[PDB]
Amino acid sequence: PVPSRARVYTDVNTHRPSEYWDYESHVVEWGNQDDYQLVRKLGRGKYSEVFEAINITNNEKVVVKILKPVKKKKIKREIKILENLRGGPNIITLADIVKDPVSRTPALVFEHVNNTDFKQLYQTLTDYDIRFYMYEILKALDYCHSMGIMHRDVKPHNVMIDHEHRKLRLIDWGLAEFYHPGQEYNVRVASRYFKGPELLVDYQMYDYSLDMWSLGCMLASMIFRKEPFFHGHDNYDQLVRIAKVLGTEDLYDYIDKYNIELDPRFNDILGRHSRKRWERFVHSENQHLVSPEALDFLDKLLRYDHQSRLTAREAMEHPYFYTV
Amino acid sequence: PVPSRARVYTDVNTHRPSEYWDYESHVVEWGNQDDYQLVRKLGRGKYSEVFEAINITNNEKVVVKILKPVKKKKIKREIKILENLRGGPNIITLADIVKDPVSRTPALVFEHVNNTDFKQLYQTLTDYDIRFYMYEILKALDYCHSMGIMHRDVKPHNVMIDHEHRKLRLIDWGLAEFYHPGQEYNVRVASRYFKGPELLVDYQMYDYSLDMWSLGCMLASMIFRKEPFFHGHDNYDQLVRIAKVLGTEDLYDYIDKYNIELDPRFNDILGRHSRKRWERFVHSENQHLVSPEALDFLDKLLRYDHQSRLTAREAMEHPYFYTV
Ligand SMILES: O=P(O)(O)O[C@H]1[C@H](OP(=O)(O)O)[C@@H](OP(=O)(O)O)[C@H](OP(=O)(O)O)[C@@H](OP(=O)(O)O)[C@H]1OP(=O)(O)O
Ligand SMILES: Nc1ncnc2c1ncn2[C@@H]1O[C@H](COP(=O)(O)OP(=O)(O)O)[C@@H](O)[C@H]1O
Ligand SMILES: Nc1ncnc2c1ncn2[C@@H]1O[C@H](COP(=O)(O)OP(=O)(O)O)[C@@H](O)[C@H]1O
Ligand SMILES: COc1ccccc1-c1ccc(CN)cc1Cl
Ligand SMILES: [Cl-]
Ligand SMILES: [Mg+2]
Ligand SMILES: [Mg+2]
Repeated sequence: PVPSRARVYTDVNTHRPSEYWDYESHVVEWGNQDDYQLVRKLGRGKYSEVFEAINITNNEKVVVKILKPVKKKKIKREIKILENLRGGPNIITLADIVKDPVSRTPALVFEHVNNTDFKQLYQTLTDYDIRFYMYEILKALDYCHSMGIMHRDVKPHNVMIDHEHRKLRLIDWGLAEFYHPGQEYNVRVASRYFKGPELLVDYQMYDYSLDMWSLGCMLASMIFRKEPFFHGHDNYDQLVRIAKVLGTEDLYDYIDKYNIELDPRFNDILGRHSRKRWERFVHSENQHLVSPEALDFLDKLLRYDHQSRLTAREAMEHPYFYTV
Repeated sequence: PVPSRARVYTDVNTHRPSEYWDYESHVVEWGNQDDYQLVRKLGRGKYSEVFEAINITNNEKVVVKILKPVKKKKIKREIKILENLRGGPNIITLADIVKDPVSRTPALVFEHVNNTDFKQLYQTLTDYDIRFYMYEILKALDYCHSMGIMHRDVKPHNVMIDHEHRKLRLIDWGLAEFYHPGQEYNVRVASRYFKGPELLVDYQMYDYSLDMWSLGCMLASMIFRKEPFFHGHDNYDQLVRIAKVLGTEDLYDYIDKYNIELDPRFNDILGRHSRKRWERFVHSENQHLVSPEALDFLDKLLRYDHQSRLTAREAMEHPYFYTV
């Protein structure tokens, strides 16, 4: 397969010392969980149990993500990445790294966010709200991309929104990774609906643009009121669901441009599909959220070719955000 | 001790939401320092290392103040105040807040000022130049005072003057504080020469008028060519240097009025002093910078009683500024 490199922030990690990007050598200092009293369960997940808590030393509400001890390299990478991004625009703030004395279970302590419900926002968000919140996510992505980090799990559940205070935080940095140009990464990242074509065709030399695909999936689901936009039932089907909108002609041009090898499992399910016009997804239910600007912006995000996709910084200059 | 409050802008912070002055809760968004390339060192305070720099995204000269990580509350207060005052007349403009990815060191980014040398100005400034620059500082003071902020470190080193373009900027807002009427403040603020009598007698319920005393010290050093005007060798000796000029009779009256208690360490050193006439400091070396209006203005700034001092707004109305 043909090699590939990011169009932006290509060498930001190469021009930094080992200590910045080397998470496996970085020393983590685990505090005492006794400084925090647990209140209520909030969420759950891929090897985690989130709780609301109070820091008993200053009476502040915090969130305690109690990690299910899986690969130690993974915990170290999340801690290193959160530590490197701490302070960044719309990035969840890691406040402490603690261990419960008895259980010895690793736990991460974050700033508390009053998360408005996915279904509650999906019903109340105006055309202005979409542009505003999309822009806020772009601040977070351009920032972590400038810091040489690919989030690799962009989706609505990993975006905490407090609509009342108009606050947005990009959370769940457990799959995030340092970008090193020419590196081959595991393609078993991101949630199925948000997986870029590069992960589905098993093209390992992917970059920050992966997150731009995932962001495109989110925008399409909001403006068209169709969640998820690309509804795959499995990883193989996921590509088919992409091809049914972007067409099979550009999919082959993409695989050919990078000399990728398809899985014999695909020919029997892929088929032949025409490219669809973005306006065909417009209906009475969503037309108040749709605009020519929105369709042009989406079309520039949802591209098979990961190099042809708008960068977070280019995305910030798009006419769709002029009203913000 | 008797309570006291400012004569102007007394309740400006009380009539504003918590967001405005609660710097400890305010969320700071740290950008990427990679947008800036460092050129050279400029200054080196007790709290920071100041560097000239280039913004590599637009080829603009900026100043990057690399904060030595001391109390986090202090950094937050400085940021919040700079953010609140951003745009004000003759106030240094905070352009960015960034952190170097590797060092994770907090740094503040300001507009660049071509600072003319303290000793170079002291030798070239005419009677007119003094009146002009004195007025520009007053604009900055009246502004931050109207915004409920006390600079608390007014002195020539924290005033940047670009004489060529006649530009003045009040910098170094790291000791600045929100004024809340009736609050007791730490008296270990300002530089020794510029400390108002209230700090020396350990009177904690001080206001904006502290900034007017410091300004008076600056004026006296310029018009009389004697830097510093009140040359204390320590914080106790500092009150003695003032009393040798203002006299010990008014000193005691001031102490009695607010019921302040003197430190047994002043007994042996204070002594008895007559009030000196301001014309006693006129000599051949400085007589071209002195005038009756200059002496009247100074006399109205250099008063023991912090409530009897001109406010920045009253000072602008003074006959000393009619030629400007
Ligand atoms: O005598 P001090 O109370 O200490 O303070 C200063 C200082 O004195 P020192 O540095 O010798 O301690 C000046 O000295 P420099 O810093 O310039 O070297 C000195 O000036 P000269 O060296 O010119 O004598 C000046 O005295 P003056 O301005 O009256 O000549 C004097 O100031 P005070 O009289 O205000 O204390
Ligand atoms: N800072 C936070 N504020 C509020 N809720 C949070 C926060 N972090 C996590 N949660 C809740 O926990 C859930 C899982 O958190 P996340 O970090 O995504 O863990 P996982 O990796 O298990 O998904 C989120 O969907 C959210 O409901
Ligand atoms: N905007 C600026 N333009 C030019 N020089 C500056 C500027 N800001 C700071 N400096 C230089 O840096 C020095 C120290 O800056 P300052 O804000 O006073 O820091 P500190 O509180 O650590 O003393 C100043 O005395 C001045 O020489
Ligand atoms: C005693 O100083 C002053 C008195 C009156 C007016 C201006 C100044 C002044 C302010 C800042 C700088 C720059 N370091 C230089 C000077 Cl001369
Ligand atoms: Cl200077
Ligand atoms: Mg400064
Ligand atoms: Mg300074």
